Amino acid sequence: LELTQSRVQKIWVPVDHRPSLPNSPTVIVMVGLPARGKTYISKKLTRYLNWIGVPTKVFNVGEYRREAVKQYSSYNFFRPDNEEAMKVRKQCALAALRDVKSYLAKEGGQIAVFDATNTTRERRHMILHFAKENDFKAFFIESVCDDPTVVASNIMEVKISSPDYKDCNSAEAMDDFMKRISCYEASYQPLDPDKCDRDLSLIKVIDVGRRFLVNRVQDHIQSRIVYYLMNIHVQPRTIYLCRHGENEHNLQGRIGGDSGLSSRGKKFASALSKFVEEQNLKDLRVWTSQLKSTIQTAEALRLPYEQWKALNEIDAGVCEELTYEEIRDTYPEEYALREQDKYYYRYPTGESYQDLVQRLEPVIMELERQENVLVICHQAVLRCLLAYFLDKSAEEMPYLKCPLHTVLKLTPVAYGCRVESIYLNVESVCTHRERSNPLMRRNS
Amino acid sequence: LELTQSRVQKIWVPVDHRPSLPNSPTVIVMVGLPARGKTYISKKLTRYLNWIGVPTKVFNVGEYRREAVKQYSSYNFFRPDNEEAMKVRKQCALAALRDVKSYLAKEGGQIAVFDATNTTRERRHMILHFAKENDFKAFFIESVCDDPTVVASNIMEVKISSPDYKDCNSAEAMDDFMKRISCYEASYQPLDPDKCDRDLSLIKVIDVGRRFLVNRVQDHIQSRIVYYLMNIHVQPRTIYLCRHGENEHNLQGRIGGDSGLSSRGKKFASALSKFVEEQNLKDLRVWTSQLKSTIQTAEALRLPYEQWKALNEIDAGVCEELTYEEIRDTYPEEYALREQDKYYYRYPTGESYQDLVQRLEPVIMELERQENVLVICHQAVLRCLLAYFLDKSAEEMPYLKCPLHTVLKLTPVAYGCRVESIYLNVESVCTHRERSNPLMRRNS
Ligand SMILES: Nc1ncnc2c1ncn2[C@@H]1O[C@H](COP(=O)(O)OP(=O)(O)O)[C@@H](O)[C@H]1O
Ligand SMILES: Nc1ncnc2c1ncn2[C@@H]1O[C@H](COP(=O)(O)OP(=O)(O)O)[C@@H](O)[C@H]1O
Ligand SMILES: *SC[C@H](NC(=O)CC[C@H](N)C(=O)O)C(=O)NCC(=O)O
Ligand SMILES: *SC[C@H](NC(=O)CC[C@H](N)C(=O)O)C(=O)NCC(=O)O
Ligand SMILES: O=P(O)(O)OC[C@H]1O[C@](O)(CO)[C@@H](O)[C@@H]1O
Ligand SMILES: O=P(O)(O)OC[C@H]1O[C@](O)(CO)[C@@H](O)[C@@H]1O
Repeated sequence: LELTQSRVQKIWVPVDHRPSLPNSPTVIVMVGLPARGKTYISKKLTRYLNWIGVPTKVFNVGEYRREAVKQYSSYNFFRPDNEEAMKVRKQCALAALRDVKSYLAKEGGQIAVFDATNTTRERRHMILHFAKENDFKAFFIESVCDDPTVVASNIMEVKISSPDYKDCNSAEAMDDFMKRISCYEASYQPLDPDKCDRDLSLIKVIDVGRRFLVNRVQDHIQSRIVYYLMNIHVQPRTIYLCRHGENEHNLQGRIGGDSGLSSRGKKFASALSKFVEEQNLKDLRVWTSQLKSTIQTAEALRLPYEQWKALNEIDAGVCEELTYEEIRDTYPEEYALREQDKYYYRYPTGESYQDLVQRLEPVIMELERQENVLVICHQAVLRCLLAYFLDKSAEEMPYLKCPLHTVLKLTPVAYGCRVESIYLNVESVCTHRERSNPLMRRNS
Repeated sequence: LELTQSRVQKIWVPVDHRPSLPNSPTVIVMVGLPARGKTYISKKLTRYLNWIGVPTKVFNVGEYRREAVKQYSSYNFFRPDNEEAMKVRKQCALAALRDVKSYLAKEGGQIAVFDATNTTRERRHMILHFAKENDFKAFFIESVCDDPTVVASNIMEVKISSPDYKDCNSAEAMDDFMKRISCYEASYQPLDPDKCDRDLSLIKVIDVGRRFLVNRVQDHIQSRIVYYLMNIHVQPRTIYLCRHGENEHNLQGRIGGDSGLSSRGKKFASALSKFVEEQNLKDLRVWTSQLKSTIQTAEALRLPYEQWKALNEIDAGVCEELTYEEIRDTYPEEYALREQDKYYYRYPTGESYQDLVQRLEPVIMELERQENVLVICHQAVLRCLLAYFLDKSAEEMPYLKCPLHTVLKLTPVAYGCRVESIYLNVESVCTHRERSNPLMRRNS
């Protein structure tokens, strides 16, 4: 009824004249033998939830273990008859759960990913008890895969080169790790939604996503997690990101708008076409925004492309078509507010980087399902997408560097994405702007 | 490179100077005993896919059967020893599949929902053969539920009042239908993803959504279907929709903008508050847009609410803040184009109803997961949402009637939504505008 508009995020809020006074968090429990992609799922899911704004953190019991033990000697550390190490392993689990408690009850976290094997009913029972007693929801993710080819390949890809094997050649690293896995085999009790685990909320991922069993999804975040797990795959592939060729507003320093390519932006577009041909890709999808400059760039390729409105550049609202010099002059306060809080700032009647993230989510979801893809887009859009793939925070996203006429080439390696930059050697202007009391204290 | 902007949808396209020259469709196969919600899933999924723009149609073999037989006498028609009727039933299935073929190969349909029991391997095999031979993808949805309470309740809710029982009282309708179900029991072969159905793409829905088994999702549309099935529920509930109280742009005939409530819009807001209290709901969620007028309306309720940017009113781009009389005067061609194709039309630098649908999809998905919800929104937004619940086409959506100060109350009944209108007796202006050669032929 009486409301004021917040100056940064442009949100209407009730005017509070007295500010002097005055949906449980969730633990995701990983389950499975070693080298089943538990840690891979932990990190990727966490990169997703963070980028869409649900604060999430991975608690990797193995890293608590390395912290406490220092150098790994061999699989003998994991024998079920190793009384002292079984004890230390338990201690690492319980220290991880203490931090889980602190994260969720004290540091404003919403999702805690408890990444360990959790292969016995007894250990899962204790985790349930800890969640109940603290009022957290529990959701279980079990990865099941007995294909020896996938296990072998997982070991080569992430295990022989982990810190546990700093000292090792490949063949013996592999040999140690195989025996380490067989340590857990005799006591492993897979999740059983028919009998014993009927009242648990869970997903079983089977044969790398070929099949899934889902029991009792409870809420908003749980059903998204399941949809996300069902749409990612481990096939190797490549993602290319770039901006439209230089346009005429770029030549004028003007933001937003819908102008066409300059003669350089056009020369870039032919360079992009030769570059793509030289990559020699089997099938390649091409995506653009609905703005003219990205579409003119894609036409030079002579490949089919799809236009997405969700890839249009951030909307500057009343500042569209203006230069930054015009904005500082006409809207000095809006100018200063954007520089102090560039992620959360919304242009009047336009958008923030925060809004851009929400709108790009379906683009990200579909990119997960594709193989080879080239995305021709815009400066602020490209920073968002890059923040997702490279795991950058919200505070750094609006400052990521993404110059004109340069392709960022992303390849899946280990637990994330390697980025490689290829500048296509066509000049263009620079659109990157770096991050930028006296009277308001006494002795005025 | 050389492109033109389409006048209605504002899409850049290559200029074609010679227009004189020049991802398989999918059959969804329903599977299950009678009264397992197959038809319910068929219709609801189809209402969803159509509203998000994937042309879909239900082929209900039972309706082919009623067409061909005329009056139903009893469950004896469904006996496996009824040689002549087994023949006619088969004929209805094959006539349905012919129409499926015509819909998908000839009428531009993309998804065909084949709604029948399909309870034997032999019948499913023939459907596979028909899909293969025509190059369609096949995806199976099996509903499994042996809770006698749910079956009984499903029969009371949709079967005793179906056309098959026009002639009948409740007890005997129920009795006939129970025996009809037991006709199919002996030969029923549930989908078996372990052995026989390992290479099929399928979802098994178990105990009304308590549990799911998912085998080999293949593509974009299949993974959305699964996510949609996992998020709807049959618990009874109520959805309320209305607009912000009247605002000052409403008093001026002006479109878009961010103005506050008039004194009437405020009187409506207290009326809404008393109305909500009189409904006596257990928990009620309240959603608004981020525009001031909806938020001022929600404050009068003194209940917690959530603001969604996706509920903001359609964006009129360069025409924001203008009256319709100013738009006709300054942009006569844009005015005329919008009147001739109101769904697909996009305001320059703004949106169409088509864009509004894409942006509201997450709102619809989340409404599916809720129980009691009140959505305070805007004229064009409210028509979109109402088109989804009431199954209206794209061509009618922009003309649906949704006056100020009136709540639309939606309740789940049978296979859809009943709508009830409650006007809260506060005057307001009217914002509804109805749908509106000579020189371009010779004898000029
Ligand atoms: N669902 C899955 N099943 C089996 N392997 C997977 C799965 N998802 C990812 N991977 C592979 O798992 C490997 C990483 O294993 P890691 O996450 O370190 O396993 P863990 O934590 O279970 O010991 C990567 O090679 C990745 O490709
Ligand atoms: N997954 C499900 N399992 C069981 N019943 C359901 C399911 N989904 C909806 N229903 C109920 O099914 C009833 C409608 O049955 P109907 O679709 O006519 O069944 P069928 O087509 O299998 O004969 C409705 O009462 C609805 O609430
Ligand atoms: S199902 C709960 C568990 N009980 C059993 O394992 C009995 C055998 C299985 N239930 C079965 O065959 O059905 C349980 O709590 N086990 C404790 C453990 O640590 O193994
Ligand atoms: S699995 C393919 C089917 N063969 C069988 O049913 C053999 C028995 C089961 N496979 C089993 O117990 O594993 C099949 O095609 N059956 C044809 C039918 O119409 O029943
Ligand atoms: O967030 P920033 O750095 O202002 O960059 C986004 C701007 O960059 C541009 O893409 C090019 O200058 C403008 O169209 C857009 O407003
Ligand atoms: O699609 P239509 O009928 O022009 O209605 C949408 C318009 O209605 C209003 O909500 C109220 O007039 C405007 O804010 C908006 O532009």
